[PDB]
Amino acid sequence: AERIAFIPKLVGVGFFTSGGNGAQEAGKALGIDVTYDGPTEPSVSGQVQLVNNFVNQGYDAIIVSAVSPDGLCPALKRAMQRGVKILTWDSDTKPECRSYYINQGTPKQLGSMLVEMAAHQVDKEKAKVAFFYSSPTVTDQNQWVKEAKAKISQEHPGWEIVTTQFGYNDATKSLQTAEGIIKAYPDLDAIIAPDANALPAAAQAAENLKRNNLAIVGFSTPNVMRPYVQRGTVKEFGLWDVVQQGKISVYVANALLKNMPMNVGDSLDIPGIGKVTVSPNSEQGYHYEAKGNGIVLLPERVIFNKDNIDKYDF
Repeated sequence: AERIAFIPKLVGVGFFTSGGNGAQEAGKALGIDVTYDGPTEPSVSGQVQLVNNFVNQGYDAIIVSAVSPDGLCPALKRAMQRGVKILTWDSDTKPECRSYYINQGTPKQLGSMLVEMAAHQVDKEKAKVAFFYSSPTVTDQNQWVKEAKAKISQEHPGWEIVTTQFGYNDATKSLQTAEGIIKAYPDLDAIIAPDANALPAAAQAAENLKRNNLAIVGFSTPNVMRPYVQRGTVKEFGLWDVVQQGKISVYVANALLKNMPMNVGDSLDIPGIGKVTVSPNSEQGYHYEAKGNGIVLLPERVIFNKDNIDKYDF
């Protein structure tokens, strides 16, 4: 009867495949056919054509992880203007281009995870720390880093951030930068890397240089990190349950399809997950006041270590 599209930044990558799995199973449980499709490469045009096609075929809702905050807006507004329910997950668009953003966590939440992981490992009052991520321009990562650095200055005043460098979402560049950091700061206490490429790069660099006991924390995926965790190079790192994220998105979309829109403050109880609530867009750095528009945060994120890392496959 009703159809939903779940679009990732690209297919063929665990994180997105699993998000799609959570979405599709949620659809089956709700009696709504969910189509999973994305471009072979992360690009605006690759996602836009898919959005336009789903709208043209008469899909009832589209859930997407935006490659660009503005790039999909024209297509998404057209969709909403035609009656299609639009939601975002993982990466959000400008608030006016969707109804709800199924968000893994606010900048303060994610920034806190980074510092809490580092503090768990660091054993010196005057610890030397290095930040290592994508770029000084990437919006989301910089929001997390701004929050992390603030938390460090406020709660761990003895620490010193000795350097902040970037890997530019490039495996080769990331490894090179990581080794440079490790070679230049032999007494470094920790590397905080809130980037999927930067984290594995830092661990690989430590192993390449035979550097021991360096605290290496950040954000990345289970399958990529497992080898480093098994060797002891990385004790902990964070992210979230992408399967549950996909699942939640379909449940929120279902609420809209069932004419039970939720305004900031309203809640929805999802089986196996619990209750989710709509919170203000302002918490993400971009205020936007409108009915049936807001953010739905995951009840929790995940800290992976040797004990629970095998429970996830992406």
